[PDB]
Amino acid sequence: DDVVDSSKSFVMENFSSYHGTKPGYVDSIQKGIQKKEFYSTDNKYDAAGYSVDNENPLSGKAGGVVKVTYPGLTKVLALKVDNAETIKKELGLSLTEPLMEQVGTEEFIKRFGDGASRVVLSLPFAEGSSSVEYINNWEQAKALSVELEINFETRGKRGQDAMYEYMAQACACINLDWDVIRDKTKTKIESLKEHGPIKNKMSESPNKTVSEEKAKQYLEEFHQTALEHPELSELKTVTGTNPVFAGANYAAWAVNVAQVIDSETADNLEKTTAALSILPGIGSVMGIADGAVHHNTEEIVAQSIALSSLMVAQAIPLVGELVGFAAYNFVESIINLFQVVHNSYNRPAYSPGHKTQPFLHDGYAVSWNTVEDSIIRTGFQGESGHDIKITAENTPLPIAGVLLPTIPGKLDVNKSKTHISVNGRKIRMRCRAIDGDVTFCRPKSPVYVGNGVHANLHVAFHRSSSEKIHSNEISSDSIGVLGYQKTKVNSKLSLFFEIKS
Amino acid sequence: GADDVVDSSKSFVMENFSSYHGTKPGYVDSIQKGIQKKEFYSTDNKYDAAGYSVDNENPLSGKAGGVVKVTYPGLTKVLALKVDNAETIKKELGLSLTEPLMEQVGTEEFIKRFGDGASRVVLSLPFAEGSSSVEYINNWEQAKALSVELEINFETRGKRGQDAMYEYMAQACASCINLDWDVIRDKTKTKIESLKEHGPIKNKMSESPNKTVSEEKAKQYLEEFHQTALEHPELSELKTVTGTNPVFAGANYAAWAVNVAQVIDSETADNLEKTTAALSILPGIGSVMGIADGAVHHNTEEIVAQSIALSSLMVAQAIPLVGEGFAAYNFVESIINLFQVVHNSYNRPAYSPGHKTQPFLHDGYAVSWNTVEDSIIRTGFQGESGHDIKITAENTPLPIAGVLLPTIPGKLDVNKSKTHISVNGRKIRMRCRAIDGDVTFCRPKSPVYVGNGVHANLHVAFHRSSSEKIHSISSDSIGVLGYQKHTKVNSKLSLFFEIKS
Ligand SMILES: NC(=O)c1cccnc1
Ligand SMILES: NC(=O)c1cccnc1
Repeated sequence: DDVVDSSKSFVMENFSSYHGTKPGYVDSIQKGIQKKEFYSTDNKYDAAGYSVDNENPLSGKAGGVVKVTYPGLTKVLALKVDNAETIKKELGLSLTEPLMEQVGTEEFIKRFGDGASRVVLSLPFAEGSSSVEYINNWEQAKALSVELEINFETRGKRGQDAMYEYMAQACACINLDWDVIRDKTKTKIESLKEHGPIKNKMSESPNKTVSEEKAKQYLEEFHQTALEHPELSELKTVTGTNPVFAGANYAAWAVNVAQVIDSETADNLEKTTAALSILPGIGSVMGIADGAVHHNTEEIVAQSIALSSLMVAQAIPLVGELVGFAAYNFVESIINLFQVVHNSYNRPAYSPGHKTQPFLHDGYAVSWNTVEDSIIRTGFQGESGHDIKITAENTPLPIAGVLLPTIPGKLDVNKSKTHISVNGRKIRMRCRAIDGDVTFCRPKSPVYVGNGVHANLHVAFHRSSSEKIHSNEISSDSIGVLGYQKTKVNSKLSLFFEIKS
Repeated sequence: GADDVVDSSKSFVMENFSSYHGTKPGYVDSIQKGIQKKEFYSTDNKYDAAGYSVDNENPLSGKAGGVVKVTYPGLTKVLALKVDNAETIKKELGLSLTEPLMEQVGTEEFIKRFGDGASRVVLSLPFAEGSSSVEYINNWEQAKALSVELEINFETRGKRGQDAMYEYMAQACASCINLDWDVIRDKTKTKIESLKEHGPIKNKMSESPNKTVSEEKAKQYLEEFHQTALEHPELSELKTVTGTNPVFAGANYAAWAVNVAQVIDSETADNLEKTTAALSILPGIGSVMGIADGAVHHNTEEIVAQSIALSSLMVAQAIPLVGEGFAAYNFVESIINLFQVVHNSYNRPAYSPGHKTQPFLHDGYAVSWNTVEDSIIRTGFQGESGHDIKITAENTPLPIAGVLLPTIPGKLDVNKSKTHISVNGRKIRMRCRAIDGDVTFCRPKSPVYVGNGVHANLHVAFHRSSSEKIHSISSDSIGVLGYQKHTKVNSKLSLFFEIKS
């Protein structure tokens, strides 16, 4: 009875999976799997993320990854739910005994093993992940042979560099040499601290608790002065245009750090990371904005970190409780946060306006209602409807209309089924072709969205031809929802679609 | 088959089945003599029908016809459909895939197969997303048997603009914005006349460049004009209610005023429909309407007339300073219509941010229950449930510090091992501890950041050791904590749930 996905289940000889292991168990675990649940994964880089010292999960040492292999035949049973009660129930299992202890018995292995020596349960690893998680019964797991994939400690590297440089292999991609960056950062911090112009600005410092608005002003001056050093010249150029990367934001960052780091915290890397990790504005130092990692060479990353460090040094006497943190634990900790965020951007992910990820802009939030909505099926005659959610954060903002791609016969707008519903008020639309690759639909009643007022734009397409829409044929890959008017232009809210079938 | 397109449970046979039809001006008398002609449309909701009665040539601001009640004699079958797709429906219902659906629906054959003894079949579809109304689709031939009665003629009410239509709709909600627009019109004109004579005001006017000037200089003048203007006795109340909320400050009135002058040329000024089109796509209207944070604050006839009277005066002053009479004529007429539109939205039942799948938008974050079912915590059974919350942010990396989960002794506990947060697919386990007041605090074991292109799925797992139904918890919300910002607090992102079963 179906809590079990047949199509993703199978039997396999020498079935292997991966298990991330904490420091102090790497050698130990190779001697065999001892305790039901023992977890493994088909993805060794995801395995790696489980290797960090449990006493210091944010910043601790990473242990390693092992490959575990069942000799003989192994049944991998893929499940559609992770609800043990449903599972115990739709498989005629005993609803009293645990699930995993049951999958280890011969009775269960007989009925679901298909001839295999044990069953291993399979689940989706995580939302937004295509990896797989295996749940193994402890008894059956004593059969596994264990082999070393990598020990991060034998690597001899600082912080969690070995773990992150490993994961970064998944994408062959931000693949930085953190050893190079560490040394360059150290060098630049030292060089900065000697510079005549900078030592001077420093002496212009009130060197005592001042108001936040004042410390910021000084730090903006320090930043401007420091950014003229030859060692930060590349950084001067790359931070030159984007508002996120401006001195004011470095200043706000330094001030913020100074405010939260006490002595107890300063003196411990785990506690320092915990405290830094919850601050806003880190994107300014990382050079991360608009969905891209701009600071993506060792040289530029090290410059930004050096600058930030000198600035945290300045802000401490100004707003800090600290009577060297800036050059020690602050550097070590921020390096960790760079690596966490870089790893995120390295992972396959849907961009705003793709699938059901919201597109967030000018106060609006819009999204395809479901994944299927974001798909425009082709190669048949007939209708399809596509729902887009629209709201705004606070005050009422208008929706002027919507730009829809068109192809004669293959994709026309159905003028009478296309509409926009505002808190249930159905508002028909007036659509007129422009380009002939684009139709513009305006609502026949004013549309506003805001806190408490949401809309569902329902796009209806009609296909007179059975011919498939081809690769180089669609003028755009997005639908353009137009917000308020602001040369006069409209706030542009994009939902990206895919042509399938 | 048929079960795959017809909703058996929501279908019925009814005697003297009635529905409503919105009729355009000029047809309110002619329609009462019978329904004649691809489909005839009606609805179970007479206020929704009202929305369809506006002059097609002037959709935005034209005259409203009326509403009629149409009744079939004897027995009628209402056939509720699960899909609105003609092809799917003709197929699964084994119809002629070549003829129009509604043509076939009106034949003897079809009526015998699906009418259950009724004299005809009417099709039923959800009226719209976010609405609980129903849309009826009627065959033209069969529609001939309909007797037609007047429900309301909006023209006999002989009121100005669309007042009669909107005042009728507001009856849906007996809370409810139910304004007398006749009084607002009278009060408005009366105050525009009073303000325009005032010594201090008339003065302030002659102090104006009365010529094309930059935007920053017109804004300054209008802000000044605003403050002077606000001290008039007749705008006394307005003075108090716009005192504290920054949305309502003079700066925003001037921004609005300047916006209106910039976009209204002579052609537009001379036409109400064109004026409403131009006005409807401007940002900032919440400043005039007094609408913010999910509430309509300007909800008395007096206070609305004051706000409108002020904006008009201000647009009048902005026109010589940044533009190309209209200020007291069409601008008033048009903005009145827009108030009525947004008011009607707020009167309509809708989900507030963070309820069901409506997103909660705050401090750069967007969070939402992933599906409706996630937002429900089922009760009255022992065992597990899981709850998915989408989390992202608009631009730079912003942290998620943790989550606050409501609990109940032995009725609802947090399953610590299943609860986790996945960041672009990286599954991050959580450290959860019960704190004071029946709340469990769970913080991630690796730092979490979200931003453009980085999203998370927070997966909350509850466990119930008792089968005792949960009776009327401390909170009705889950508190996702953002970045840390008197005292140190975290950004609060609330997801609201319902207890059912
Ligand atoms: N220790 C692990 O590698 C692991 C894999 C999957 C789920 N949980 C833990
Ligand atoms: N004119 C109408 O009342 C109407 C009802 C439902 C749908 N479309 C039009």
